[PDB]
Parts: sequence; structure tokens; C-alpha cells
Amino acid sequence: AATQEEIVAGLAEIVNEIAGIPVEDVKLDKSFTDDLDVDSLSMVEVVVAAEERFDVKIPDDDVKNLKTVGDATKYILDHQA
Repeated sequence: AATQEEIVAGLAEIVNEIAGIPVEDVKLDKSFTDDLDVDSLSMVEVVVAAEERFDVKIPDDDVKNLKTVGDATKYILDHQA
């Protein structure tokens, strides 16, 4: 529970392992599956991995609400603390 520097850095790392992105592409405003090229079905894992890592909690309605890491992160941080 810090901020974007926690989230993005971590979320990218999740996307690194889940799919195979480099930890520089996942910035913000990046459409995950659409921009980065992550598997949609695996994106759900990335979310539960994100929130468990960044101390936020993201319900499935918000999982599908986050279309980019811009969404995600803004949601996460803002809901962590």
C-alpha cells in the first residue's frame, strides 16, 4: 500500500510472469491484454495478484472495470489507502 510506484512496478512483474511482458511496458493507460498482449483469461490472475500484492482489494466487477493499468493503478492506490 504505497502508490503507483508500488503498483505499476509490481503489476508489470505479474504480467511478466503471467504472459511475458517486459517490466517497462506496463505503465499506465495500457490496455493490458490489448496493448501489452496478455491473455485475457490470465488477466484475472494478474488482478488478484495485483491487489494481494498492493494491499488493495479488487472485486470481479472492478476486475472487468479496469481495462488499462491506468484504471488499475488509479483504482488500486486509491482503494489501498
